[PDB]
Amino acid sequence: STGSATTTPIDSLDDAYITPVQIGTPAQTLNLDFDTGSSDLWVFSSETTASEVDGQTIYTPSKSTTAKLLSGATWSISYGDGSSSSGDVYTDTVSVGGLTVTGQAVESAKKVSSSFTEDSTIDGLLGLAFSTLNTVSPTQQKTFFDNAKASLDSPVFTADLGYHAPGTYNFGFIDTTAYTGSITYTAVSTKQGFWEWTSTGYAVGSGTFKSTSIDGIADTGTTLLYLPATVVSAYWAQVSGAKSSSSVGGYVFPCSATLPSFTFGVGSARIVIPGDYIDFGPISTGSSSCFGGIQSSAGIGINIFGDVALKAAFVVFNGATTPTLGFASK
Repeated sequence: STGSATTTPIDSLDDAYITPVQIGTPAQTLNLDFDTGSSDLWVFSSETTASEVDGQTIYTPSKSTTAKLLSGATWSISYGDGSSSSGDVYTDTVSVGGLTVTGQAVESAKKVSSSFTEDSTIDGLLGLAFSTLNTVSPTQQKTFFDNAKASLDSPVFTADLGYHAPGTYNFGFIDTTAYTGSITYTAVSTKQGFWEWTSTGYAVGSGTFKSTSIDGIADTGTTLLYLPATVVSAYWAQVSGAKSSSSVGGYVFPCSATLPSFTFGVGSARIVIPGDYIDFGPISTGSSSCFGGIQSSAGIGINIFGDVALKAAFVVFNGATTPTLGFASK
């Protein structure tokens, strides 16, 4: 089997991407944030505290003939941005782009933090990291990908995120028309439960490539590119007037600037992030200070190849017995 679904930016900045997901019978379609950095499929629901729902579409398990309470199971998750959610668990039928999993754990939110309430466009998350990170207790549950894997034509999914435009998540096949040149594959460590890999270096603009190992995670659920302070300083040093602002929470730059590109290495291959992808706009409405899309990972504890980086590539998440990651230009 295979599946193919379009993923759409939630706003003009590409702050996140939503993908429609069918849950239950008859189908209830929710727009979920596909997150390769976590491993829970959770939704706003009829059980979510009413004051914490503000415009989201909810899953109502009592209206699904295939929903079953997973007795005794609870979940609770906290994300790198400080947001969180928790609740109980149903199993139900879940389909993405024509690919159907029966008995998928659908984690129903009883509580969500303010960041989730305040974002009307995201109805929940669909985790695509390794199932070892799944938070369901006392019996850990499998991700949608893990459940689908054996049935897929090939045990892979691909992320093709757009810049200010829709893109695609495919399951079970590699669309050879979706990228240019060749896909370069690179080793993955699953020891922390992430799609963790080592970039071979970077360049800023038309500058020379610096060969240096940068361990990090491919994370579709993180907006920005978080890299070591040395790397980030070298980037922003090429933008007149750019500075790290403790008050704003990162590097800012004059909105009048033209940003240089940023290149990262995948083996001997190179992925080029155009400068415009690094512009996240005014820090506040009407400001001439703009927020940068490359930020320091110092104090996160890990480097994160988030959407800023991934949307410059066609990315293969290869879930073979020994997982790997592939990157192509597009």
